[PDB]
Amino acid sequence: EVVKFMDVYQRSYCHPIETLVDIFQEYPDEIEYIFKPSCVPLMRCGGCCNDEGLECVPTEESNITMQIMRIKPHQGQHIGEMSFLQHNKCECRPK
Amino acid sequence: EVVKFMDVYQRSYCHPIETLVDIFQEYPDEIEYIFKPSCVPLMRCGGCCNDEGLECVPTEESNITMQIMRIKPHQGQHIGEMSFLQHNKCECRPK
Ligand SMILES: *[C@@H]1O[C@H](CO[C@@H]2O[C@@H](C)[C@@H](O)[C@@H](O)[C@@H]2O)[C@@H](O[C@@H]2O[C@H](CO)[C@@H](O[C@@H]3O[C@H](CO[C@H]4O[C@H](CO)[C@@H](O)[C@H](O)[C@@H]4O)[C@@H](O)[C@H](O[C@H]4O[C@H](CO)[C@@H](O)[C@H](O)[C@@H]4O)[C@@H]3O)[C@H](O)[C@H]2NC(C)=O)[C@H](O)[C@H]1NC(C)=O
Ligand SMILES: *[C@@H]1O[C@H](CO[C@@H]2O[C@@H](C)[C@@H](O)[C@@H](O)[C@@H]2O)[C@@H](O[C@@H]2O[C@H](CO)[C@@H](O[C@@H]3O[C@H](CO[C@H]4O[C@H](CO)[C@@H](O)[C@H](O)[C@@H]4O)[C@@H](O)[C@H](O[C@H]4O[C@H](CO)[C@@H](O)[C@H](O)[C@@H]4O)[C@@H]3O)[C@H](O)[C@H]2NC(C)=O)[C@H](O)[C@H]1NC(C)=O
Repeated sequence: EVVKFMDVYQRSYCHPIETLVDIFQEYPDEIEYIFKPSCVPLMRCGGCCNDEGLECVPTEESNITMQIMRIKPHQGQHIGEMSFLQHNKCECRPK
Repeated sequence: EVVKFMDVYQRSYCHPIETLVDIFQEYPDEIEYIFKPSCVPLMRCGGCCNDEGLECVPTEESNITMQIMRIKPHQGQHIGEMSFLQHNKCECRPK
């Protein structure tokens, strides 16, 4: 029934969380294509540091490549590869 | 190396995602205690519907109870149980 404190505390603490990002936020200069899916799951830092002096920030990043469908209205659809930034490691660091 | 389209498409599609929420957003009337952890992991609907006419919304919800530390500055700390709303099922429904 009840989630124990140690489990809550660990699961909430700053780390990379699977985060759903709109592709246009990552590719805001795209003006020719619609994408499917319109969002992608990326690991990005989040959670809490329990210290107003610290913020959760990435300390290691990398790209992940995904197949995404690009649609040109009434002209066709194609699968292409697009890379997105992910966070591999996060830490609570002084603001 | 490359995440295949079917995998991207399924993982991004509307469903409950573990989401880190500040406890004061859920308990905005709290004026006496600091909480540790300051945020909690809750399943909440998110992701995409790939249709401008649809939005991802919860269709079934429940509470989850977690042990959270409440701190009264310089007067002590105690573990208490606090419930949070989670989303069990999500669907893409007409806006
Ligand atoms: C993740 O992958 C990125 C490449 O991804 C591919 O290409 C993109 C466009 C998509 O198609 C994707 O689907 C592909 O898989 C890769 O990007 C590289 O990022 C670095 C920065 O981290 C860029 O170097 C810096 O460029 C800027 C200027 O940026 C503009 O101009 C360049 C052309 O020169 C373009 O290529 C850019 O995209 C922008 O249009 C410079 O200002 C900067 O110099 C300054 O910063 C460095 C420190 O980083 C200092 O040492 C310098 O002295 C300056 O202070 C860099 O030169 C690089 O251009 C970019 N490449 C490409 C092809 O876009 C990224 O690195 C990958 N990340 C990881 C973690 O692997
Ligand atoms: C999840 O758990 C909730 C209870 O959680 C516990 O209590 C809270 C405060 C924390 O301490 C937590 O850690 C505990 O574990 C449970 O909450 C219940 O929610 C329902 C609504 O879903 C409430 O009923 C509605 O009340 C409102 C008025 O709300 C205020 O007044 C009441 C006092 O009457 C308080 O109890 C509230 O908290 C607010 O201060 C009414 O307007 C409403 O009537 C209208 O809506 C219904 C349809 O829902 C119609 O049929 C009516 O005719 C009206 O149109 C309801 O009466 C209930 O008060 C609240 N209980 C408590 C103890 O707060 C929640 O239901 C749980 N969720 C699930 C999915 O299980």
